[PDB]
Amino acid sequence: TTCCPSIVARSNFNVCRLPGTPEALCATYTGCIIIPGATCPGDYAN
Repeated sequence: TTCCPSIVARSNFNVCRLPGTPEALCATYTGCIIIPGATCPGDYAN
């Protein structure tokens, strides 16, 4: 599951993913994170 720290970060995440870039690369490039669970925390609420 991915979790993002803000709106901007999620929007940029989603653009990063359009060409098929691995989630892990899009995470370091945006500040979003990948977790094994399904419940994103309150500081990664977007």
